[PDB]
Amino acid sequence: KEIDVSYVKIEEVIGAGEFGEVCRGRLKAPGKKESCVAIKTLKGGYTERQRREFLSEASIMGQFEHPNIIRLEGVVTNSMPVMILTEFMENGALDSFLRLNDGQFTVIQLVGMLRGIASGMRYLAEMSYVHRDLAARNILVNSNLVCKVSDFGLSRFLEENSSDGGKIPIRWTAPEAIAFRKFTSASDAWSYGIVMWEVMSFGERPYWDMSNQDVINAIEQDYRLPPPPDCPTSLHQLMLDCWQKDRNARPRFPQVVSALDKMIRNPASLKIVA
Ligand SMILES: CS(=O)(=O)c1cccc(Nc2nccc(Nc3c(Cl)ccc4c3OCO4)n2)c1
Ligand SMILES: [Mg+2]
Ligand SMILES: [Mg+2]
Ligand SMILES: [Mg+2]
Repeated sequence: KEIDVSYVKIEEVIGAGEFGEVCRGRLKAPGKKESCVAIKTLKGGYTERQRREFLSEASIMGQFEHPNIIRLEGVVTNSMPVMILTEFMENGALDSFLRLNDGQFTVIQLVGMLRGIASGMRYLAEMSYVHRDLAARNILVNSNLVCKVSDFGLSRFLEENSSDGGKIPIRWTAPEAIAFRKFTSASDAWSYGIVMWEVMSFGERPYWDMSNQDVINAIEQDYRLPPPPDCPTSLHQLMLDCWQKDRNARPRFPQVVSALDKMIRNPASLKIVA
């Protein structure tokens, strides 16, 4: 959806993205009430391939409609700067949000966040969309603490292309996906387990100061991240289920959502901690 630039008012720069700024603004179109939007801008000094790469995130987002997937409002392409407009998520990225609020949300709140993420992924998997970069930094959070999946793009990672998407995010990535570049919804399930750990650790870095190769070797040698402080054992076990070496043994997203919904219904089960 092409958005007339006169409909857009940019209010403040709130972030930086790969190709330029991220801003908060307002969108007002004839016949509709004004709404708050995030705006990614792409200014001069870019190649056409880069412009197409930029806008591809819009194309992809525009293919989806789900309350736990960032909603596209439109694009500005017939003037400068080139812009992508989405719904505005007041609390930004989940990892930084949790770090800011370390220890200040209950287990049930955190499980609700995880459920929202899992429902977003359930939807993507149903649509045969493999995310490939599922990580707490790519989950955005609104004023009601609703979590939505962001970061959409289909570019092969640097390792998949010519000898001579960015690099594979090793700490989030399933071992078969690192080794063979086989990215499936089941490798996304591995990543989801990492996101669970991030959330229950209030945004600690997965594997602390281990090197990428240290992480690769540890996982091959049966190491798995331990339960975060005060983490319910049932959640840690769901993480371990997500981190099965055999991708076919991992829960699919409908099962993940089901598991989390049961926890929510039976919050006594979450009292058991190591
Ligand atoms: C807490 S805060 O108000 O300071 C704040 C900081 C950064 C981002 C957001 N909030 C935020 N809300 C929605 C989207 C985005 N970033 C984003 C993505 Cl991830 C992908 C595509 C597009 C985006 O903006 C438009 O096109 N960000 C809010
Ligand atoms: Mg990505
Ligand atoms: Mg990415
Ligand atoms: Mg801590």
